[PDB]
Amino acid sequence: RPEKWVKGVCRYCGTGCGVLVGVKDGKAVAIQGDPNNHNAGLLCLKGSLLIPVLNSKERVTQPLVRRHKGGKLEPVSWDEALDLMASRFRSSIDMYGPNSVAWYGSGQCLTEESYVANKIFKGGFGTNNVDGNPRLCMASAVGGYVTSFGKDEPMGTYADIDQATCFFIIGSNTSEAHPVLFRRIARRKQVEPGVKIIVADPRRTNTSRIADMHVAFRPGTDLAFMHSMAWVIINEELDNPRFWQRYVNFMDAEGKPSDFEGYKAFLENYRPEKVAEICRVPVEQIYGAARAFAESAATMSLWCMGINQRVQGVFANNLIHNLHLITGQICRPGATSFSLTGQPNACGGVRDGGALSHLLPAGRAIPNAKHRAEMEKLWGLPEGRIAPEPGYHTVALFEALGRGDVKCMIICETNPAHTLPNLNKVHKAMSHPESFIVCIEAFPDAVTLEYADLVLPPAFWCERDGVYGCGERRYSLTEKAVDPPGQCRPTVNTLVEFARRAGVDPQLVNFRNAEDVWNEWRMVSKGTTYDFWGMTRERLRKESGLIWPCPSEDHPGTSLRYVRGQDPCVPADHPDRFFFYGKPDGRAVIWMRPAKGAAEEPDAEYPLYLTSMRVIDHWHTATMTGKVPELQKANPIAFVEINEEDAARTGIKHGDSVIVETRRDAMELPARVSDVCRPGLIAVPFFDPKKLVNKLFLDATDPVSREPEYKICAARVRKA
Ligand SMILES: Nc1nc2c(c(=O)[nH]1)N[C@H]1C(S)=C(S)[C@@H](COP(=O)(O)OP(=O)(O)OC[C@H]3O[C@@H](n4cnc5c(=O)[nH]c(N)nc54)[C@H](O)[C@@H]3O)O[C@H]1N2
Ligand SMILES: Nc1nc2c(c(=O)[nH]1)N[C@H]1C(S)=C(S)[C@@H](COP(=O)(O)OP(=O)(O)OC[C@H]3O[C@@H](n4cnc5c(=O)[nH]c(N)nc54)[C@H](O)[C@@H]3O)O[C@H]1N2
Ligand code: SF4
Ligand SMILES: O=N[O-]
Ligand SMILES: [Mo]
Repeated sequence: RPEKWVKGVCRYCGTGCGVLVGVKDGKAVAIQGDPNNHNAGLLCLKGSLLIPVLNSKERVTQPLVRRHKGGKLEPVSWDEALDLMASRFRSSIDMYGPNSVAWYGSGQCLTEESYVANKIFKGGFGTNNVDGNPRLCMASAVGGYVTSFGKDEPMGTYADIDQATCFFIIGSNTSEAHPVLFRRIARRKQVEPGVKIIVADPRRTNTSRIADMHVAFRPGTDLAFMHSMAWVIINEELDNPRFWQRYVNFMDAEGKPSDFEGYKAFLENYRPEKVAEICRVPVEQIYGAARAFAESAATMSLWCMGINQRVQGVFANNLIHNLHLITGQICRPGATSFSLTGQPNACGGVRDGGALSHLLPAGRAIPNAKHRAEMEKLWGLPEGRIAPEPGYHTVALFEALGRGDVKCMIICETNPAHTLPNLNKVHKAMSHPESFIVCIEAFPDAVTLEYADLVLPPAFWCERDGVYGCGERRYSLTEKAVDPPGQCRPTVNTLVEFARRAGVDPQLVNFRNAEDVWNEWRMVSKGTTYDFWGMTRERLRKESGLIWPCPSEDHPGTSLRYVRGQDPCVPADHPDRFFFYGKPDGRAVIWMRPAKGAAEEPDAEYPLYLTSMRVIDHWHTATMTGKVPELQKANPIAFVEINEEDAARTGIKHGDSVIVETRRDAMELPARVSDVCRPGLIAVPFFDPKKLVNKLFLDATDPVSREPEYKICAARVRKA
């Protein structure tokens, strides 16, 4: 049937599988995996069933206004809408200044979209109030990498999976969250059965079903566990002194310079027999974890939300790196510290392009006077135009919306009224009578649209062109396969017309399409350690993604960052084979972080840990996966997971209707009793819009990354 195959990227997870979308007569009819991308032709079922979502008629295809708060959404023209948008933002600014205005974006936006909004607000309007949902996700992985290595992003690649002989998979349901990457790990263990897999997770998930050891520790005690692993490694003389002596520095519990002995002495508080009681695991689990890690030829750590969605999130990341730094399981094939990114483009679009409140493009920081000036030069701005202090991070943002400090917001390609924590607070805030909320949303069933005053019809996925950078440093292009339905426009063009109508200088948004913003972004990255100037449209069009740094058109891309002769940011004549160039002395850092717990720990009143999690069939709020009937049959509705032992003595049977209750709300859900949750933990999924679980969660944040702790709060269960 297809007359034509069009190269692109899977719309869903940060595995970043390349696709070929097959079209006939301007209509998509088939999809398959791109044989030349890292995924080597393969897709998971969500991926293979993207054509029904592309072809869905349940779309926002014309602009919409709500004339009054609580009113009905009515058709409006593009010009009226665009004029309503420009004048509201413009004059909010005229009245209250730049900071009364905000951008809430997404790691699902095209890099070019995020790049342009980041420039309108930070260079156009003079506010740093630009954030987005990677704050809710990767913020802790950004703090971990920066503090340990001085730069963001992994130093290795997905190819490293094919060469690890040990996998330490922690706070990660890879099976369900990163399905085609879970298959590469499983394929590795199968080509080489001597490969060891440690899954460190309070829940017993399908990821543990390929594991040699499933460590089901008490929620919040993984920092103690990983300090204990370090103790075992140094105790049994399994460290790499040649490496940590030449390439590592040590910072004690009070954050002061230290040394190996200082490290040894701090770790003495983390003896296996002590920590086993704390973690609630058998003591031999620490020794065997530690041993598999240090003793193996090449060890890869992989982690996701169980580590990051924590108030001790950045410290938890530093602890995985402490493990690689102490053993030298880094900077060589198969051995690496590898944070899993969840979204298709948290990495390229918003992390790398600094579309967060405290950051500037391509490794730059807003408090750094020199960076500001060097962005002002590159964007052709007045001096002092970029504000010196960071805008609102996401929790602070929506607190300000409620206070009325932020009066205008664009919410783009995210669903904050379903996915922000402590939703009774958030809903309150989003219903401020004097807020003007603009939503750019493809799907009319997004629960956020209920708060929207203006709704814009956006071109969806491969209805336009753009770049996604996935978790591997690979930036891949999606070309346009089909026309947008109705009056849907690409968000890049929408953002330029808005900017212009709002008096933004025409030089600032001098883009006719995404290719032009790409060429400008290529320049903003040139000479930095993200340098991807060689990644021209022409070769993104032909290659199946390039991996950065990629500094010239004859550069292949970079696999091993910080390795001499591999990474172009390491000078060929550098005295040393590694160079952790994000730190002033080229050494990476071990941090001796105090192990603590959740912001809301269980107690007599609320004796249970409660967690939230991914299920395989659904993507977040289900506005997309919910349109594929195949993906409903297994998981149509929300449920609560309960431990067998816990349920056996609370008198709860399987499929009993139970009430889950925290300090913030109470919710009725069908119970699902099994060994999946360790004794003392319950778990809810967050896809069902009729069961808004983030009503139950606290929104306490990590004080460095400002990532919320969606992963732990205290709860109790009673039969309904
Ligand atoms: N099917 C599907 N896949 C997706 C997504 C989706 O919506 N659907 N979304 C994507 C995105 S944006 C993301 S962020 C990723 C997330 O992917 P994952 O992080 O792998 O998915 P979660 O179930 O949130 O994983 C959290 C895991 O952490 C565990 N956990 C709970 N408490 C603790 C703790 O104290 N310590 C540790 N170590 N672990 C703990 C939970 O048991 C759970 O298995 O998935 C991506 N892929
Ligand atoms: N309790 C709990 N809450 C969580 C998490 C958790 O683990 N537990 N995870 C957090 C994490 S890690 C993440 S990443 C967030 C994700 O949370 P969200 O980003 O809020 O969830 P999505 O469903 O990805 O939202 C994407 C929205 O974009 C719309 N959309 C799709 N295509 C287009 C397009 O082309 N243009 C536009 N303009 N819009 C489009 C979709 O219909 C959808 O409403 O949720 C967070 N919330
Ligand atoms: S693993 Fe992720 S990127 Fe790959 S096909 Fe499945 S949902 Fe898409
Ligand atoms: O798949 N979100 O629960
Ligand atoms: Mo995420």
